[PDB]
Amino acid sequence: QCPAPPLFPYAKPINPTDESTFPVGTSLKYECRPGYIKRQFSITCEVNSVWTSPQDVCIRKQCETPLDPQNGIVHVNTDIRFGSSITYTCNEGYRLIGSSSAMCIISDQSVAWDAEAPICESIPCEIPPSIPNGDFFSPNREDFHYGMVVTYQCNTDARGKKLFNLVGEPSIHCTSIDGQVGVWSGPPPQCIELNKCTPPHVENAVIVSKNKSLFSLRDMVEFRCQDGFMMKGDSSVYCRSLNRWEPQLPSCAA
Repeated sequence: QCPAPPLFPYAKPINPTDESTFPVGTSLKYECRPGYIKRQFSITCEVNSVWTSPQDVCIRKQCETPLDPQNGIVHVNTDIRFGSSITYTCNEGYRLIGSSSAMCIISDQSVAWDAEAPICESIPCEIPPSIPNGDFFSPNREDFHYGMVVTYQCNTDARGKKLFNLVGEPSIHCTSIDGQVGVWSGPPPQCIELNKCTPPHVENAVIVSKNKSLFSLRDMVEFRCQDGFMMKGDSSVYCRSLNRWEPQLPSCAA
């Protein structure tokens, strides 16, 4: 009263023969297919004319233990057996080279990852910017990677004495915004002559006096707060030594 056995995706019959009718109590010899741990078993035709195979008879074969790449991680979403997949990511300051994923597939008479694990390499940087009248200090002057810091310094005169004022942040570091290209954290500083002041900025104010690309000692700057802003400090300031202003730069508060 049993029909022909089911067509199992995980198993095949050891000795298939031409037939389509089996009485209850009939046992047939089956085998696990490629990608499953080798096992020979029996399927039985039960009293209700339905075929029953033993529970968890065919176990999917395991692929090699994945490792986390150095400076990266391996992500096991299900397991490390036949048909499953793994993905890889690199850590902050590193970029992936190779395959970001692998699948556990049939390889010859066993199973294997259809891709090799990737490399997570340090994000490189271009040489930091050149600045007129100064330079940066580095043990390696032409090799930069994520995290590295460079400090700039102004050139001295022919007698080794201070000749310029270093204006702005003296240090910058190799970073990345996209996790692929290395960028310097900010702009390099400027090396300004000792009798000069760089153009002053006061938020929510305009200069009403003559603007200059660069000011000289005792040059005056007059500021005006924008509409609806209140002034704190004197509106007229003069260029001092060390890129300073006397009185100090004013402020505009809403």
